[PDB]
Amino acid sequence: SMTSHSWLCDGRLLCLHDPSNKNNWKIFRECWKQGQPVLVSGVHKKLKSELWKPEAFSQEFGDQDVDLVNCRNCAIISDVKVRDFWDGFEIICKRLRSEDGQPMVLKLKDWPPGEDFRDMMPTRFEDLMENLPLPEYTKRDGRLNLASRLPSYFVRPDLGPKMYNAYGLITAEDRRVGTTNLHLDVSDAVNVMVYVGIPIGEGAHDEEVLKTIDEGDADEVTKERIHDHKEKPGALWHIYAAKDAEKIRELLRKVGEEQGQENPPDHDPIHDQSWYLDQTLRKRLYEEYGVQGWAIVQFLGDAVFIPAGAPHQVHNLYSCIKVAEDFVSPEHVKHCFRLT
Ligand SMILES: C[C@H]1CC[C@@H](NCc2ccc3c(c2)OCO3)C1
Ligand SMILES: [Cl-]
Ligand SMILES: [Cl-]
Ligand SMILES: [Cl-]
Ligand SMILES: [Cl-]
Ligand SMILES: [Mn+2]
Repeated sequence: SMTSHSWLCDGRLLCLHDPSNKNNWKIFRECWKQGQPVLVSGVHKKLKSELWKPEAFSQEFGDQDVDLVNCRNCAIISDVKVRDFWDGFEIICKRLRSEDGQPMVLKLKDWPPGEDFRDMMPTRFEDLMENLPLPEYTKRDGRLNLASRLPSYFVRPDLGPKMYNAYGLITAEDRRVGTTNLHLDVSDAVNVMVYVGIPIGEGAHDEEVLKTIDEGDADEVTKERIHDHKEKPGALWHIYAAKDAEKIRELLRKVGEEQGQENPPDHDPIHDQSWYLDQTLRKRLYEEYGVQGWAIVQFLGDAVFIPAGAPHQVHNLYSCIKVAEDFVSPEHVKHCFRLT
């Protein structure tokens, strides 16, 4: 039967089922005030699917100049065409190759650039902004979004949204690499999965994805969404409460020192955006510092709500297109205030 919601992460994560239900705020605001992330499923059913295909981005924008990132080693591929990324999104035989002759796992950096999404793609902008869940929080002028209402004593978010496009990580060695490294944002965010590309050429890549979810600490109900309903899984997230950020900085200062890094005692390993917490580091955070997080598998059409101040990392299972909007809820405005 249709239901309003369910629970993931053994009851620690709210999952809302109807993205446009006018009563969602009643269930949402209790979890949100406690500093929890929230998942909302089904947003893809609200969107115009033809506006979110990799072949359309390549056809319309393919002659623009861009930089890419090699996810395996963080090398920058400078001043190539955006079609060189999009044409290898699902077809592995078309990807740019490293020296070793393997196809690369690539991220498209800062595209559309800065605040230009709305000017470059007005039809995409309308389709996303009219279908975001919890619209009193997430719309530019919603009643519970303080972004446009705050003085300069507060850090305000850039005009959005921002697009996040990257290939899926493939090998057993790739299990320890991030698509986006561990970082935090001083604003709240909603991140929507608008497209998942499961490739062909090295297609049959199914079983390394199951060992990644399992070792990723995903709950038993999340493992049912794969085997039972055959939904498309895009990305594995780990999110930590804002109150645990300093304990995570202490762990990463100790590990950087063990690995022979020579850092001052106050340097900030989260702001540096240089770490991905693999299975070894996640277990050390739990055992040695007492910190538990949320392991979240984002499927096609899932919207992840990330609280201001919460450290988070992202690992693409398959090729993903994500679109995110920043906002300033009243529950978390202390995180962007400039005076301590
Ligand atoms: C705009 C910047 C000025 C200081 C920074 N805010 C630090 C902060 C405040 C409150 C917290 C917290 C961290 O962790 C839990 O509660 C943001
Ligand atoms: Cl908080
Ligand atoms: Cl458009
Ligand atoms: Cl709302
Ligand atoms: Cl990163
Ligand atoms: Mn982020």
